[PDB]
Amino acid sequence: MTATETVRVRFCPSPTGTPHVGLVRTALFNWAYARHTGGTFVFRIEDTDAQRDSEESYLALLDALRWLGLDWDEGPEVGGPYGPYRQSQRAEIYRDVLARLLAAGEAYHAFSTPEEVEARHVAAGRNPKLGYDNFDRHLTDAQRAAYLAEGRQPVVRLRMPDDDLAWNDLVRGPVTFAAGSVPDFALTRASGDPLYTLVNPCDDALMKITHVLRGEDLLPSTPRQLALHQALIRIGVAERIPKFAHLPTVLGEGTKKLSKRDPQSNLFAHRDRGFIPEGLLNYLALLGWSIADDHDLFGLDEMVAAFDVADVNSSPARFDQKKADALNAEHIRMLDVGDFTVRLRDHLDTHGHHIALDEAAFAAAAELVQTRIVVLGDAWELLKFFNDDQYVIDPKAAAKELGPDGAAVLDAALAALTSVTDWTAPLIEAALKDALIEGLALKPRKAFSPIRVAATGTTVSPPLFESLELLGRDRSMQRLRAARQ
Ligand SMILES: [Cl-]
Repeated sequence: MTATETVRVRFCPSPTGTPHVGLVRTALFNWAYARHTGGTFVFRIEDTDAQRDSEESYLALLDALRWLGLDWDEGPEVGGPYGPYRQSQRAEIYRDVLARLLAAGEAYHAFSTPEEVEARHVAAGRNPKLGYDNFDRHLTDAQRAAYLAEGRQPVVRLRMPDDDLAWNDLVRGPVTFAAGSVPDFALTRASGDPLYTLVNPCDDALMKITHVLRGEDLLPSTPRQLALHQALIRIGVAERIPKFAHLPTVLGEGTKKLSKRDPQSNLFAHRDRGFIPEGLLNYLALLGWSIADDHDLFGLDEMVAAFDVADVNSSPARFDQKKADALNAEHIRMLDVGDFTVRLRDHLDTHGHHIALDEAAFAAAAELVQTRIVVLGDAWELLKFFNDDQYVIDPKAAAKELGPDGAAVLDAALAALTSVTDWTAPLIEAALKDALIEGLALKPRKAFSPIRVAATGTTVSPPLFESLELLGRDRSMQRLRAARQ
């Protein structure tokens, strides 16, 4: 349908707070569409507010993308032809643009106070809650000269065109704002500082962005942006207006956007719990898109191959922790055991949940639990019984399994285990089955539950015999002996 589009897309977050999963969804959609089409992914930091902005947040945005495996073609660290890529560094570019806009009559200096606007609404019998009145379009040279001579500091406003402001949204379809409905808008504050309304569309133009893919909560900015892009083409600064694609807002439990105050929106809360990049990328891909109607499990290469903005839906995109957890668990199970073992060791070690097993033993234990967890952190509760200072016999398990009958099972197993020549899972198994099954004719649940509770503290544990092997003879014997009291 048919030539591949020529694509330059951006991810343009503000460095305020922690990396919001809606915003990371938007990064991924941009990245996937670039990679699908052989296009360029531009990373721009929109840091024009010193009050809210922080270097901690900047570094965390870089870390978020790198951890997720989403590399950028132009942006911080890497550079590129249209830099610098932090807006805090492009002050001189914005001043030039403003100057050019002002000299073409695309933009003008405006001196009204909000109170003078309100008073003009009242005299004309207009709703005084309405906005800017375009009064300053029509200032005489003398009146303009006269405001400056009084020390008025103007703002720069853009002169809106007279026609409709409309585009065909790649996700939302046709959108139109009527001729005259949008007041001439401020591109600066009275200090001269440029506002989002200048810097965002200006850098999209200057960085030659072809497709703007962003959350649909920003849709209302688009007409103002269209106006500015048009002005920038007239003054020879840009060439083409980008296409726009507005992505479904990521919701929490109701109709409301998932909040930045809500810990579920924090990418790194998921990290800390033990999401892996492959899990979380798969999940975030499902927040407005879908590889197939018959399955939702996929990797990044599969997404790159399949992803087109034409297939983004505008249906409600609700964040569902259960689904995210389920996909993470599938992705965990897809890892090669060596990869998984290294990731799991590092996760536990770096969250002060060291497991008291040597490297090869821990690998063996990791192998045993790869199919039992939804997130890496869950392995602590499953494996901490290897740590003598964490082991505790659950009192309900004890009451049920460590009665006189179970006590009797331990007596037999303990004598069984002394005959085990080498302390390995098969010989442990054989000794205990010889004694408890072949010998005492016990039902397996009856033969083994007391030994599992004794050795692990609980009625559910990793494979019992393997677990006994890794605990070692001395520890296993000690626990079994104590369990009978
Ligand atoms: Cl969102």
